Amino acid sequence: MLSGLNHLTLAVSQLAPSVAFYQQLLGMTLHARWDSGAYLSCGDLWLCLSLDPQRRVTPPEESDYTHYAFSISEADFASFAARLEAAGVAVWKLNRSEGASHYFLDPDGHKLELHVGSLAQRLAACREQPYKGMVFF
Amino acid sequence: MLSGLNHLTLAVSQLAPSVAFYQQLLGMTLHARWDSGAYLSCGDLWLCLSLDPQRRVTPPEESDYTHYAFSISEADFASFAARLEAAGVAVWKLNRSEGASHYFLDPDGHKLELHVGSLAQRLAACREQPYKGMVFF
Ligand SMILES: CCNC(=O)CSc1nnc(C(C)C)o1
Ligand SMILES: [Mn+2]
Ligand SMILES: [Mn+2]
Repeated sequence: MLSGLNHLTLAVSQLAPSVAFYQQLLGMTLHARWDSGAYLSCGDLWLCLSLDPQRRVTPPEESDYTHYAFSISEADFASFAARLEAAGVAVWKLNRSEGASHYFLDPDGHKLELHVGSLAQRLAACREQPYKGMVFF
Repeated sequence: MLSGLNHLTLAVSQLAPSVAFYQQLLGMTLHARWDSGAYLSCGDLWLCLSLDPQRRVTPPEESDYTHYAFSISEADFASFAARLEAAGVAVWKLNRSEGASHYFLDPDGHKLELHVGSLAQRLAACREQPYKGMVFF
């Protein structure tokens, strides 16, 4: 039986700028780094950054919709998003199709998101404003 | 302040086989489905499958090391790996690290892993046998 996400591993092209992005800019906790990677946590999430010569800096129009959303409180959401904007962090999406979200890119173009709300809250919102053809189980 | 992973969204080329893989083969709970996606849970993980015509069925040699690991107990690991093997699910890597790991591909080539063990367990092993250049914080 699978019980959740054990870890998220992101391939990165340049380790130090990626560590700085996740630790300094996003505020995650850095636990260890080595010549080819780093381990961070964000709450319960174990994030691994893995130096990969295959990773390319990818513009958002070249990648699919696969993305990683991080939880933030309603009280903190807007000022965190505005700080990322003021820091020049690139974006990839503007239309809020899944609630209160801010869509931004990491240095390699990994698609990230700040989101306010749980799955239960999103299901409740969708009952009122459902996506086309939506069925609830 | 970011408090954890809010959700993981995977772009999928065909919704029905992806729902079958995550719900039926991998045992995740299907909460909702609409014409262009689905919401599932796996423990605390909120997973979204998003139908995306830009998703390519991608051979593992053509994607980088970015991957998504799910937690499973040691006791359940071998029978779950055998289930994936019976279903013909391809493996993209052999395990050479601490903690059991099974590295397998989803229908679109998303790189997945079953892993036994926490960040704390990994850090303890690393303290005893540090990787090249390893620093702790
Ligand atoms: C399947 C259950 N997992 C999730 O809903 C992850 S997002 C999530 N979980 N708690 C929260 C807070 C905003 C209350 O947000
Ligand atoms: Mn999202
Ligand atoms: Mn892994």
